[PDB]
Amino acid sequence: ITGGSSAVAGQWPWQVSITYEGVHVCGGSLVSEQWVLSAAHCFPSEHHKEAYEVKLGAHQLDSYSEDAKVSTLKDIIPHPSYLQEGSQGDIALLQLSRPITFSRYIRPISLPAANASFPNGLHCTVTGWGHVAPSVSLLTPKPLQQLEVPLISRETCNALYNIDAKPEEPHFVQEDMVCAGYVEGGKDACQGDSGGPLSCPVEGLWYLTGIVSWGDACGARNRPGVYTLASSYASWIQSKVTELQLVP
Ligand SMILES: [Cl-]
Ligand SMILES: [Cl-]
Repeated sequence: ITGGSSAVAGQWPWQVSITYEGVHVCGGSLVSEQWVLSAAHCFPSEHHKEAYEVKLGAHQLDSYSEDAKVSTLKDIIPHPSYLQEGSQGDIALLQLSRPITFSRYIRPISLPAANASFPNGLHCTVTGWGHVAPSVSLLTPKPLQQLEVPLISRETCNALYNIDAKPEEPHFVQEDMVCAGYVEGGKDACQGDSGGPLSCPVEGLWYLTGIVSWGDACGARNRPGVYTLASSYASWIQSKVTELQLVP
């Protein structure tokens, strides 16, 4: 996250770190005792499931915390519609090897209904442990970063992405996507933040409005972060979670 601030410990208790071979690659969101939502682009099919970990209840990644917990994965389920980079369906369900126990530091985020609408301009928050500036990693001990971002329609977002666009870097905000951020530079998600939550405040609660789909723009002008709408996958998520629910 560039142009944001350090969160306080436990402020975003659904935020997880996803590692591959011990290295943080993406964010994710805890949504139940055994499920994490992240982005499909974070999980190429050639990668081995057993090489991933999920770190929950963390604030400073490099600091020891008795409140943090680390898990492996039993399954990685990208949405079947996801094809190449940039395609619709950039969302994945990650099944933890064992269910975790909720705590004040480890809590699920509420999922929006299929028909839940979040209005243009709503001030949501994106969080993550990604770069704090282009090509510049968050320094040890790596406190979780947060940034307030107003929602931007996919239509406005597409027109912005077309300003000084390059054929070598194609972008299209799909029908299952929304944007959030600023027309001017300096405040957005960066490499390492993708897969993480866009958390929106509605009627006293917080909802997982979006999952960072394209978050590598890192504060470039006319490049607000692109997010997969969780509402577009409410039906699929409920189907998977219900069929695969564990014994209590
Ligand atoms: Cl569950
Ligand atoms: Cl459009």
